[PDB]
Amino acid sequence: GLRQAERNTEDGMSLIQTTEGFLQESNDIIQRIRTLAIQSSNGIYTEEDRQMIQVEVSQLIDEVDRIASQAEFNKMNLLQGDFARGSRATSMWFHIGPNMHQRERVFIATMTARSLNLKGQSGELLSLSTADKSNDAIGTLDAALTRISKQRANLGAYFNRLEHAAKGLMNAYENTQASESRIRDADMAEETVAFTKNQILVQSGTAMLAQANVRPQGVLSLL
Amino acid sequence: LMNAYENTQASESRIRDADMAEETVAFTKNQILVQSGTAMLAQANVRPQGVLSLL
Repeated sequence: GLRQAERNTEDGMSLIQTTEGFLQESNDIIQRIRTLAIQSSNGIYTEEDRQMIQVEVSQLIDEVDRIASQAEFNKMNLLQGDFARGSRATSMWFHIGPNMHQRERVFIATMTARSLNLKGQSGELLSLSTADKSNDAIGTLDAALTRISKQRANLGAYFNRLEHAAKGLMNAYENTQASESRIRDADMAEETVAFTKNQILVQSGTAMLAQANVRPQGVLSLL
Repeated sequence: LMNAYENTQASESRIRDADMAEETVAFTKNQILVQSGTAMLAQANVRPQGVLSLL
């Protein structure tokens, strides 16, 4: 059971690594969008400049959407939040114990542009086409960055507790194997001397039988 | 994608790859086991010749 649990923990932490890898470039692109928007705050750029920068801005958000829709670890999507707080479709479980009841839950939130507030229900992305709306976009990206920080902190705690559990499982594995050796294993160092004692006694007894079997011929001399 | 590739091989490494120490120890244990078992069987084969001493 512990041998099962250790590899289950390993695959879970691999999943966690996949999630944080998917999170890193999203954080990078959000920071890039923030820098571009802050540059757009300058008043020396006319409206067509803001529109043409918004072209690649919209490209960046749709690329983030592509990342979210294409996230995959074990042929299962993760960034769409199938296992959020209010997840109704299904639930994650990490069987990290030798018994069926030892089951641990791990949750992941929705990482879509709607959840990142980059777009509304209609799907239209952040306008940013004017300096007045440029300041408004700052709060949205700050909220997105805070949400990403919360997600990375959650995954950090996840993998830290997971690796501590895996180390504990490995130690319990080795100690339990040592106990099994103490109980069931027969260190042949005593069995060899018992062997030799018995395998000397056997031929001593056979020799005694051999000398005993010659006794009856004595009466024949009386005849 | 390249970061995902790196993480994906990192994940794969713990399914099929081998960490040589924890099976070379098992192989050494099995080798000493087979040597001991062969020796014990060989010395066990000579048991019944003692019966012919009665004959």
